[PDB]
Amino acid sequence: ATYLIGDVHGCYDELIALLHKVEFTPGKDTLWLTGDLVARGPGSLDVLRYVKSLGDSVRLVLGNHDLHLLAVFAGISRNKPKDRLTPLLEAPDADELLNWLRRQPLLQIDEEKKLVMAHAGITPQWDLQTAKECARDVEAVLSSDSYPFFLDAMYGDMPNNWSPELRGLGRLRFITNAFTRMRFCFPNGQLDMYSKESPEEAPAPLKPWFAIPGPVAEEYSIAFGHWASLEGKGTPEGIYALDTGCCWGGSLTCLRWEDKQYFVQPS
Amino acid sequence: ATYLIGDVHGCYDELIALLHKVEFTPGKDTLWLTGDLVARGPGSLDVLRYVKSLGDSVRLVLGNHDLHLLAVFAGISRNKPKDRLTPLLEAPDADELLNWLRRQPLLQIDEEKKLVMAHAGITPQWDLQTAKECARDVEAVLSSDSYPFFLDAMYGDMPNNWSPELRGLGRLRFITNAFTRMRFCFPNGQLDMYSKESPEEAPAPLKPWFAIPGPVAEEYSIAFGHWASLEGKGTPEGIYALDTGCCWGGSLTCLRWEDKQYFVQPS
Ligand SMILES: [Mn+2]
Ligand SMILES: [Mn+2]
Ligand SMILES: [Mn+2]
Ligand SMILES: [Mn+2]
Repeated sequence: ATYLIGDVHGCYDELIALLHKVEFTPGKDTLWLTGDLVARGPGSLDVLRYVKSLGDSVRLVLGNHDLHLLAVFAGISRNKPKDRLTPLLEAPDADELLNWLRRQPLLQIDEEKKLVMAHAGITPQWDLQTAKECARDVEAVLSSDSYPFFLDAMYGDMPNNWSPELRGLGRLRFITNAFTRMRFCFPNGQLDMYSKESPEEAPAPLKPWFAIPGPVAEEYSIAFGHWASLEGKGTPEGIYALDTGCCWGGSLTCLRWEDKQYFVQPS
Repeated sequence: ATYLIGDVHGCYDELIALLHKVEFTPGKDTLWLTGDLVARGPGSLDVLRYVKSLGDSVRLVLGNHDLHLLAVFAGISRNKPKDRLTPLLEAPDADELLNWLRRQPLLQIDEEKKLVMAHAGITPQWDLQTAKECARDVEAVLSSDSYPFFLDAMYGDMPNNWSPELRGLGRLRFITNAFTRMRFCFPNGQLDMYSKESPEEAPAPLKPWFAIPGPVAEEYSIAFGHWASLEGKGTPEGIYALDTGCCWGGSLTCLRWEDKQYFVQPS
């Protein structure tokens, strides 16, 4: 009755296959999506269409490729035709779908399941309180008339440490990086924005973020998925890596929460 | 014989393998290298040591990563763990190596072979004479005691039109970007610093620099290799894309000039 899927990437067929396999019913059931919905992969259009028709029985979280799509939709970036976003960008429907997308959250918290989902996870460097305020802030900009201006501003790499003093372009850059593109941390809670590899191929000082004990990880389960490289692997208890790289010829993974049962759809 | 090899990203093994395969002999042969000796692969240190030892038998042009390396060495830019430069930087002969690196050219001309090498190529906006001057001008800076000020200055993505009017900070950045970061242009030889994907799967007006008729290409053969996603293919007669992305899953490519024969070393 509660399912958390992981990076769909325009894999509409696979999504609906999994959803049918568990007999998902919008009435009784609820879907958490890790949210790299629209990438490398054919039916990005159908995914967005479907997901949006779920309404309240979907709890989405925005990811790097979702943000990128919005960037191209608003002319901040160029479409890379190999993303296969064109069908969706092309039409009748685009404004409807994309205005909806931008209004979607970056954080999802369920107090009773003691569960937290973000796309990349939660930096050791911040507590839930901070994570909550940072999600609200970026969400506010994304939901605004001036969203194209954020998207453009969001693009940097070079505040690496959270540091409550932080403000302006630096502050939002960091938060966007923490939520939507985080994998490796330096031994302290820093951010590496360049290596995308299985934990034990990573160069010298880089540990995976979840391997650095943090305040949220000691009261809450974390679910996430954008780190395809690690294949939902050597994560400690309470940490669920749902991105098993469906679009890369890997697989789409569903987890039934209440009984912690895994279901798997190949490509 | 004359050999020309593309980006040797710290892939020493492959380089020696490929050089044995042609029985490269520093006595009677000469090696042209494309730049980016030092990026992602495991053995930048050995790559640097070897090529330096070739003296006049080697014929180098600096790439973006060699400059970045320089920048890290001078404490101008932060070191990226992914680059794997530590063994090089920590080496007892680090100073000798890098101080030699600074000294290397950005442009190589041979009149008898009618051949011209630069890391990314030659702007359609440059005639040979200008390309010569700009190369000389940056080399003099790199060569000098005050080179870390330059390395700090190269940073912008733009002035992106050449103009003899250009002076100071703006002049050095353009020419640096033209030699070492160029890929796409506008119908009038203007530099795009943002699309790093292949010509076939790209945005509109932007045509690969070499697609646009220029004074040098009309009179000279051009060898380069920065454009890795170019995958070596789709070039006009007279232009030679040697970067096949060795540190990636790609391969190291060697061209003998007398012969226009290719020898390829997988990674
Ligand atoms: Mn992602
Ligand atoms: Mn993804
Ligand atoms: Mn390179
Ligand atoms: Mn390069």
